Amino acid sequence: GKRGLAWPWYNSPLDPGVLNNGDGEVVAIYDWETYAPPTSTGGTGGLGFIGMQGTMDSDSSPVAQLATRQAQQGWATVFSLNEPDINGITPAEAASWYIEWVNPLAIKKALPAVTSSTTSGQGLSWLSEMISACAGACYFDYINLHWYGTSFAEFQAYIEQAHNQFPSYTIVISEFALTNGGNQVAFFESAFPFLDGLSYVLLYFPFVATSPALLQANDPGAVTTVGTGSCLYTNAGGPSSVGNLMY
Ligand SMILES: OC[C@H]1O[C@@H](O[C@@H]2[C@@H](O)[C@H](O[C@@H]3[C@@H](O)[C@H](O)O[C@H](CO)[C@H]3O)O[C@H](CO)[C@H]2O)[C@H](O)[C@@H](O)[C@@H]1O
Ligand SMILES: OC[C@H]1O[C@@H](O[C@@H]2[C@@H](O)[C@H](O)O[C@H](CO)[C@H]2O)[C@H](O)[C@@H](O)[C@@H]1O
Ligand SMILES: [Cl-]
Repeated sequence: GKRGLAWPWYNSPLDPGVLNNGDGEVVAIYDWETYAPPTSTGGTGGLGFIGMQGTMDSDSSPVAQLATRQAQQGWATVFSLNEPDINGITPAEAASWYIEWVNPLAIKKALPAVTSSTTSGQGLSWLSEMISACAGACYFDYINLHWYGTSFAEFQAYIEQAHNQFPSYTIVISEFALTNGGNQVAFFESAFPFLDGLSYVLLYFPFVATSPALLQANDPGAVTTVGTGSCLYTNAGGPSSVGNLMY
């Protein structure tokens, strides 16, 4: 029971309960925000919502309301900043903000989702720098990885590399897929049993729990970089070839 729906803001036309068949492989949903998932039903299809303060403060996710939203919605887990390593946030800045605003939530917490960049001061390098800046004063349960690349072998080596750099830590993968042009179905088919087998991986969320039509209209940048082959829904709102693996 490690799988989750990476559920975008534009997903009002779709029903998260489509990818929940009661077998209990799919357990979680997050929407990059602290507001409840926008859905066709207005519910989360029996999945546990994970609030996310994905920027330091926004109109959609006001950090002044993070603690009140958490208490009001009953989250068991919270995610923090989305890809600060490429969004202009220094490790020291992230550590200070995380201690002020995320530390106080007395639930399960993940450090910010970092990219798979190999550039010094991005990706896992940035993450190490933030753990240094934290100076033992950050409270967290999880490190949170994104990965986009061209093969299962590369993905497997990256997760192994993160584990070798952070051997004590538990990992959440809040976004992952191949870049455009690969065989997304074969990748996820290999990745799900690999991740299900790792004791130090708690949750994974394929990019992305939407349809090709919604991804094209609302996130043309993701279509450029990933394509529409990892969408868990068809335009008809049913499970795609990738969605079918989630069950
Ligand atoms: O109508 C659905 C929902 O819309 C919310 O406002 C949204 C923002 O949440 C959205 O924010 C995007 C992030 O979720 C994503 O990670 O990054 C992108 C790109 O930077 C953001 O745009 O932006 C849209 C587009 O303007 C807004 O309409 C409301 O806050 C919410 O109450 C409402 O249910
Ligand atoms: O994220 C690690 C653990 O955080 C816990 O809450 C912390 C409190 O126990 C501690 O006393 O204070 C800090 C600062 O507010 C809290 O973050 C959670 O209760 C645990 O579930 C979590 O594993
Ligand atoms: Cl990563």
